[PDB]
Amino acid sequence: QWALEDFEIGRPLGKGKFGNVYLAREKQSKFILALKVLFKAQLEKAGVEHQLRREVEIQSHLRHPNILRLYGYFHDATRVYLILEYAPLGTVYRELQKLSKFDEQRTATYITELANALSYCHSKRVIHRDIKPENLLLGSAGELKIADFGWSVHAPSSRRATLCGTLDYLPPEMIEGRMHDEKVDLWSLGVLCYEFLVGKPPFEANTYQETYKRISRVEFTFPDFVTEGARDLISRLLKHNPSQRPMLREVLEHPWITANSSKP
Ligand SMILES: Nc1ncnc2c1ncn2[C@@H]1O[C@H](COP(=O)(O)OP(=O)(O)OP(=O)(O)O)[C@@H](O)[C@H]1O
Ligand SMILES: O=C(O)c1cc(-c2cccc(Br)c2)nc2ccccc12
Ligand SMILES: [Mg+2]
Repeated sequence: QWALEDFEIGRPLGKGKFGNVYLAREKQSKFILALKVLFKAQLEKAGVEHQLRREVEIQSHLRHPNILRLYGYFHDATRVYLILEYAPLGTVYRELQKLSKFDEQRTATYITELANALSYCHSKRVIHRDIKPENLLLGSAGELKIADFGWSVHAPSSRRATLCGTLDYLPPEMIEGRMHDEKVDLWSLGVLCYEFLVGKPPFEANTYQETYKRISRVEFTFPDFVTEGARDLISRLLKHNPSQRPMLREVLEHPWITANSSKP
């Protein structure tokens, strides 16, 4: 249905592991979008051609405002292109670099948006598994938008791919290879909530190795400026036992969320 010759390419919007993402416009309609280009060679070598295929299948069938739209795809002899909705305010990663840390209002708001989009996903039994500030995009109204469904799967699940990124967001059961379900996303939600208020994820280290330890032991400590209500929500999400983590309603109605989150 599509080829490259229908789009005017522009500035690179960003980069991740397998190829750049580019601002682009559809010549006929004048639609602005983001084009995610992946090189086939690299997807063959790293053994992740399936991840990309699911990325496309899961994501195309998802309609919620706090989730990035995939409108389609096409491929060349050497490259795969995904036609994405374009997030003009960039990433939550960049915002965190500018501002160092977020206030409780911004945090509780982002968390709210997150939980909602996760509620939606978990209602179709879909787990994201890669909730990272680099994949949380900001739309024109400043609203959060989950991107990157490369790692997303149908729950429950086991890991059949060597996660070779930072483990900062991953809970114990997923690094330990052990099975897992939608509870994985609630652990990630607490790491984010920590990182937003503190700036840095709560198990950061100069090695993957120590990061593993700290995760499996659940060793985090809060700076003095984190308030009781924030501490309670974070402590409630970062439990080793996935069964003991709350439901997404319990997040949404948590006192600290309701008092700081700015709903529509
Ligand atoms: N729709 C978009 N709007 C603006 N910027 C984007 C958009 N999509 C991606 N980017 C930029 O491109 C970067 C990498 O994109 P993305 O996470 O989709 O690719 P990836 O991590 O390499 O994919 P995957 O983890 O599925 O293999 C993002 O972190 C962001 O900075
Ligand atoms: O050579 C191919 O035909 C090929 C095709 C695709 C492909 C084609 C259409 C949609 C998607 Br998602 C992926 N992915 C690859 C990923 C890795 C290597 C090759 C491929
Ligand atoms: Mg990414």
